[PDB]
Amino acid sequence: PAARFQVQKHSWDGLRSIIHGSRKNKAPHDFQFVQKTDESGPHSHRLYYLGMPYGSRENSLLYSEIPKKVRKEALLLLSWKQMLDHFQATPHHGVYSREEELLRERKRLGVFGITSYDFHSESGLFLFQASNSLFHCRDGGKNGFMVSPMKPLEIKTQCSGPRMDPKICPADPAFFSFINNSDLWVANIETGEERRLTFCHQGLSNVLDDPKSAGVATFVIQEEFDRFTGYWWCPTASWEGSEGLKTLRILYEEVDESEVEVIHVPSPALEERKTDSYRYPRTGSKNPKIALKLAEFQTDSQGKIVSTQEKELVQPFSSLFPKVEYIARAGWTRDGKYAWAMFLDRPQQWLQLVLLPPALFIPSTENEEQRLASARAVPRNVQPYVVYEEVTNVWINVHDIFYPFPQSEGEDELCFLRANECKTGFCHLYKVTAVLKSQGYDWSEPFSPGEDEFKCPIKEEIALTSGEWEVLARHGSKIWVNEETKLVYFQGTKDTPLEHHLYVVSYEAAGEIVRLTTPGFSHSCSMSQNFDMFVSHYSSVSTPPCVHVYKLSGPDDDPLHKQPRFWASMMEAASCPPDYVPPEIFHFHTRSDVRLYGMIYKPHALQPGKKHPTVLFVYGGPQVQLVNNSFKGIKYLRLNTLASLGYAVVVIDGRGSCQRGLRFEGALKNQMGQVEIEDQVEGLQFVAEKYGFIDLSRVAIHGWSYGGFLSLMGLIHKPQVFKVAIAGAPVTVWMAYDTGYTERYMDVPENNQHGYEAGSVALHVEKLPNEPNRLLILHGFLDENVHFFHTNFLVSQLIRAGKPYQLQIYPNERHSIRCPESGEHYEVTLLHFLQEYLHH
Amino acid sequence: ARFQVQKHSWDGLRSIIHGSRKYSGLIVNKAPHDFQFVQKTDESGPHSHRLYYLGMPYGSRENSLLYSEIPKKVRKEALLLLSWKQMLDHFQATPHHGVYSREEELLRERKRLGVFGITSYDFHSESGLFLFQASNSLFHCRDGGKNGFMVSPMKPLEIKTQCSGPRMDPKICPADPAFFSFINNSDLWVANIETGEERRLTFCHQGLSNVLDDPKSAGVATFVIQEEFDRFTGYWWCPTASWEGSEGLKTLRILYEEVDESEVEVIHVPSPALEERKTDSYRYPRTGSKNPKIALKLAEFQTDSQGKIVSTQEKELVQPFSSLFPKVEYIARAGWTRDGKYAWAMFLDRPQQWLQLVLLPPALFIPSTENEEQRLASARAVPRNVQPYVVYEEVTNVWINVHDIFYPFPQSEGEDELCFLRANECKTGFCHLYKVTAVLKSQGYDWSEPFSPGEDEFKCPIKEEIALTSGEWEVLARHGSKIWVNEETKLVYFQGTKDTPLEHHLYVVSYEAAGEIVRLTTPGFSHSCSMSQNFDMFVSHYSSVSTPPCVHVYKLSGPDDDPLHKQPRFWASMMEAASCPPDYVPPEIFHFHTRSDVRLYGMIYKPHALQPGKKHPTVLFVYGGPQVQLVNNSFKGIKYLRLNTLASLGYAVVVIDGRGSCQRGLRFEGALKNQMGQVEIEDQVEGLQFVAEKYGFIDLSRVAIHGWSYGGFLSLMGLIHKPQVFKVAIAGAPVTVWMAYDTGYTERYMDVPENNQHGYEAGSVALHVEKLPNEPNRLLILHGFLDENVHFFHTNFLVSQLIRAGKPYQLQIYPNERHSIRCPESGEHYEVTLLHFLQEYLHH
Ligand SMILES: [Cl-]
Ligand SMILES: [Cl-]
Ligand SMILES: [Cl-]
Ligand SMILES: [Cl-]
Ligand SMILES: [Cl-]
Ligand SMILES: [Cl-]
Ligand SMILES: [Cl-]
Ligand code: NA
Ligand code: NA
Repeated sequence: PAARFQVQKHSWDGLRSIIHGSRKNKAPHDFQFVQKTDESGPHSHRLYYLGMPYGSRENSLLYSEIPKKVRKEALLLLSWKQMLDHFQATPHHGVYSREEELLRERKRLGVFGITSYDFHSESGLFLFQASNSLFHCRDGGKNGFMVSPMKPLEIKTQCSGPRMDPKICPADPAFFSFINNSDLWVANIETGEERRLTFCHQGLSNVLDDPKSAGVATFVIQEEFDRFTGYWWCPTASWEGSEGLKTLRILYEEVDESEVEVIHVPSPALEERKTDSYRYPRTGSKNPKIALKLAEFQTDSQGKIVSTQEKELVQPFSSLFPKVEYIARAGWTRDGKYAWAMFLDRPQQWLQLVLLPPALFIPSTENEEQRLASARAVPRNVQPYVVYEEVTNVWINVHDIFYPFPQSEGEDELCFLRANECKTGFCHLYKVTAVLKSQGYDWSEPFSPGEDEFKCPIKEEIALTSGEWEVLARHGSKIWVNEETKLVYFQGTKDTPLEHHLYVVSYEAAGEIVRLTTPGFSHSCSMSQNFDMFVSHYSSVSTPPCVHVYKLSGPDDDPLHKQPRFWASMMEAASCPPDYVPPEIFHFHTRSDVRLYGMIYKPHALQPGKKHPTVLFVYGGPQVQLVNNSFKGIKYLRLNTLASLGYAVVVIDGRGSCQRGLRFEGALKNQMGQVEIEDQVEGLQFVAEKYGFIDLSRVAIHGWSYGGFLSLMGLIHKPQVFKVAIAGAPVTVWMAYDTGYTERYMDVPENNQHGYEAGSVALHVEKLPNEPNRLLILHGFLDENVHFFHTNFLVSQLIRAGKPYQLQIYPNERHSIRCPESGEHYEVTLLHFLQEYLHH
Repeated sequence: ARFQVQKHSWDGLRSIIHGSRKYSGLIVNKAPHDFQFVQKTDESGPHSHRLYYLGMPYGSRENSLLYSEIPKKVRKEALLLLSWKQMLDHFQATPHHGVYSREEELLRERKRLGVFGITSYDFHSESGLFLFQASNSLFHCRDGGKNGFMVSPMKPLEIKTQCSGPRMDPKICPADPAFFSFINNSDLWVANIETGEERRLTFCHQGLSNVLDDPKSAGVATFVIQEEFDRFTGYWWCPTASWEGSEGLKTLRILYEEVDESEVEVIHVPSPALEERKTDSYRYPRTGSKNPKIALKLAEFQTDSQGKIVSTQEKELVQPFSSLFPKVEYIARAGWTRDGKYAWAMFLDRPQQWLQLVLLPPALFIPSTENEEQRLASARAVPRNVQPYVVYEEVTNVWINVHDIFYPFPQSEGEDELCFLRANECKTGFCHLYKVTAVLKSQGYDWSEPFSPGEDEFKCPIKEEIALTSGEWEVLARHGSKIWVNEETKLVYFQGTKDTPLEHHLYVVSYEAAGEIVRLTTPGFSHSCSMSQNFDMFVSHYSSVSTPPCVHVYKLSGPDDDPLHKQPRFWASMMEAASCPPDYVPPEIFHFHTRSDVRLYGMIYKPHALQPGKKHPTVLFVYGGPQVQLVNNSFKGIKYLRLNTLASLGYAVVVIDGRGSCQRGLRFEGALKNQMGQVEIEDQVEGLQFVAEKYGFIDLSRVAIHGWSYGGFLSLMGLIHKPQVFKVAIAGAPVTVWMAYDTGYTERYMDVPENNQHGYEAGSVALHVEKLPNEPNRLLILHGFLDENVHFFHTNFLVSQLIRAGKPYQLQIYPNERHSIRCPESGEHYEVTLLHFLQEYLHH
């Protein structure tokens, strides 16, 4: 038969040398296209973005000039121009305030420097956080275009502590907003006047007695709903009152975390031996009490803030919308006529999109007579409108795509584009027309509306897309709508679940879908609001990422068939290193006839007739797809390093993984751990049969977070398949994880005792090996996501069951290893564990 | 020539450890303790005494209040086993599931209490009142005195309260047992046990929502005082009543320490309810940082003839504590003279090289007030001849060990001197008893004038100082050791190491005509003794390396004209020794002289069934820090059974008491001053090499070093400084950075960081990780996650440094353990882990 390949044994310092030698940049992102309006000049656009070029040590604000003409037989590489002159945005040592540090963790930001900016195109104002403060600069508009970097200007404050989530006022760019000490503020950038708008935070010495915030996304909203803001500027000014003062409006979420459980997580300054306190809603326990409110302020001709007002719903949020647990998203119609919100129930099986006219909000007051007078003055024809409802027996994934069209005068309907997955089980674009008919309400007379009370008739609902593929509507994916040509641009998996592509379809006469991106790569695209050009950041399994600029070209009478003409490069693909070998993608059909995709890192310098020790690298949880046609060598270089030593590395996207529709991910509903391990084992056995170089007697299972959970599930349920498990930051008891994630997939513990018990690996330690050196646990001590508690509880159970274990801690790490020295130590530790204990 | 230990499966090692403990032949904490002898008052009856104590009898799961009857006569050639009687009828003292309040749990950690149930009681002999904590509350019962002696167990009576939260540190008022005191929410309270009336005396704690804005306490010993000075109370009853009110009222007095922890650094340690994922906050003074601000104050209250608490007063020193005593960092001890004429305190400076014993008359304390006019009136009224008296001062270039022995003789009226007994170590370098006479004369102070004390302010002339004991041995004066003084016979009973540093013995000497010292305990055992307050009998709790502990009652017998030569006569047993278990082989004690000619003691556990010409893998078991002696002639099998288990598998186990260890005088422990880590490893290696040469069965190529706390520190120091000597180290709860340990301990032995940068740097193993092995499987770190003494931070920081230096390590954590492993499942897992690590990695 086949010989068994033996990986070379190295000393510990030899393994350090291999890892250090193996490790012998952020592409342009967050694009703004600005048209240049001068016929004589050679540039059509300035393109603004964030990037870290090769010579730089941080992410900063950059621009490139897009030429009117390019040579056909020559590749233009655009110069990256610095907006900021010798400006360090990173604070000392890359040590952020706790507020900025935790936001960077929630957003998975690793790069130092400016990681976001707000831009007002008409004025050319840029507003961003830098150096523990707020800075601005101006380019374009009336001031003209810079040709060398400028010093940004610090915005002075009398506020104590961080100014978070800064945004420019759309209607009047003299104003911006920020959060300070859990309240919403505004300031005039020109005069330096600041004004507090909300008064939720009392500033009590005992923070636990001070549980309200305004304008803030709480922990579960940031970690599990991908929402990082709790306030939304009205895009328009209004002129109520006889004095002729200008009113500016902000919709905001007020939260009360009083009933939310408090946990303590060690702080990164280890020598201080202290914790930070978190309102951490564990599954089955209380989420924050929430409401939408309206903050208003008035300004005079000189830009002086004359007055401020908190307004609340004329009847309480909890009375109007009694089954709402979460606000997923909110915003405004472009005319400011309606605020809107996306509401979820606690089971996350029911979503409503609701219009809220500003007239439904009345001034907050302690005076009962004034409050009742305000309520009585709300016009009878003012109400919430539920313009869309999504219901499922699986779960609602929050999709970010909701595009309301402008209404005509006297028109009692709203037309909108909506991404909807629950209708067919695949996320698709629909054009929806809702009828807005006033029932007539006496808002001074309290009532208990049911769920259907404010429901709008649907006049029309047109599928713009259909089939067994997805429109991408999550984690930064969006649509772009050209109302002149009646085209919607979107990203999707129509060509293959392995590649993201840009497409265009008519929303007027839904028919042909045109693909605008190059097949054989996975694309991340940014479209000009003038629909004249777009950027694609793309890669393949074999080819490092590039960033290319395309001009949409051809007859204006045929907009659907505009050519994406390659125009210029912002970044050419790095050379594939000679010691990097891309993984190979495969697919197979399970015994139940489900198609699964996988990847295999073949042992380097592979010889026929030899079976190699194998690492099954697993994530396996919802909302992630590990296997796709994109470059893996930046994020997963360590898997190439394993293959270079003679390990085979296998990755399987089993049922529960994403980009395959709701029914595919729905397989794990209420039974997390169970179908995932069956698919991992079927995949491993398929790879062994097809490729013939897998030694099934020497398989390690390794993953982080959900992957750490499945590594332990593998050793517990399939101890004859998996010789060793290496479990990083594992979930070991689902009852210790949060509401937003755990309840979506598993229900509350009281409703799914069997599934919680079967899925909690710390309750099955009696099934873990009674042999030493089969189990290595790794965990960041500062982890605020999968708490170090999960590992501590697992260890407590291992001691009680009389089981051996190996443990490594990363004292200075949260949920991921960010420090290069700790990353190398982790990789050396893994190589050592495999060389000693995966071998017989 | 090289012995190989038999390799076992993990489950094989579990079976060996489980069998070793289940079938140990020994039982933990079976010894009765906290003895009170009461004479019986019936001439016809068969008993001379009732003996009260705490114990856990064979058919019980907890410590309760017990008694035994001491008979008037015993048969000479017959062994009386005293019947243990329950005082309390079917009473569970342990709270539900053995889960104590955070306050009681941490006090049990500071006191090293493992047993469940009643762990202490206060007793008032004249009334026969017992006062104790049980079941998250306060209970009492009465026996003897006016009530009579019970013949069967009684129900204890709960003391009702309207207080919120625990009533801690309860004490009976000595002058009037109708009254008792307790601490509630960091303030001093008193109550009438007969009427149920309660009264708050101190108003330090505001009860603010933010506890960090509420930093004052009264009557409480803070963290460093409990952990490093062995003091668990911050208040002291005046033993006498006074009648100075013009209304027929009786005044009772309590001296108390007020603390302000405002400037003390706050740290967070995880709570034992792991599932709550929370921490408790500690005012933890790290070395070099602020200790609490302290003052002695006086609480007074008046009672009427009905026992009603009529009025209370907080009084403070007429000049601030900080003005009168500007070099005082710590109050080590306090109390009163037996007549109540003076409060006294033992004061330490921050370097802990200067101790003062100071008398404070109650007239030096005036009413606390915000009214400046009333304060000045009070200060002007303090008599000119009222002052502090420094009656004794101890100064050293090493450090002051706090000795608990201070016995003031009551003064005569108009006598301007104080005679007292005092244990003093700094005078000769050995702890000895002195009879001292100080002269108490005032030249006068205007206490209304601002005060700046000179050198020798308040210092008393010493008229006489008689050494009652002397030599190169110690009177035991710490950690429970005390003297007993018979003022009728002029004899002082004490414990010491006069016969050998390997055994504690009971002795007696005259304080009148200091001369012959008589030994009352049997040589060849180490004794822990309790003397009757009538000096007619004593209890000895004793053992040897070969014989498990017993508890015996002795009668002191012979002519009343020759009290110094009263003979100890065996009377009865409270607990016979278990047999030495047959698979337990006692260690052998040896001594050797270092190359510097210092005598060191050690012990060896020989490999079981030793064959000649065989060299065995060896475990050096190490503590090596101050205040501990591992090597003495007492039974080690209850605490150190695991060392017998290692020897039964064929490991040699070596223990060395190196320089820095205790019971050898101040110079011997003083060798590690400002250089912790340095001399300790040299002595461990000299001992290991001595044992290898003398016994011939030590394989010096296969030596593991293992210890806990200071021993974990030295295990790492061994692997860093002597990597050719120590093949592997197992470091439990190690101190890895001295800058993270506390003021009381670290500054005593090492000074502050800013004064000893070189010593702190050299002694902090986490700053020398580049010297730890670049080979895997030579270092195992173990730590309790909940450790509030040696914080888990020490291990976390060591790991952080190991990662930065690219070093391998193995780690085990005990998520549910503080500084010691208390859970049997965790103890077994620890022992299995150690056996597996030695079998795989100490072998080639
Ligand atoms: Cl966060
Ligand atoms: Cl095979
Ligand atoms: Cl199996
Ligand atoms: Cl098993
Ligand atoms: Cl004797
Ligand atoms: Cl080395
Ligand atoms: Cl134990
Ligand atoms: Na999906
Ligand atoms: Na000593």
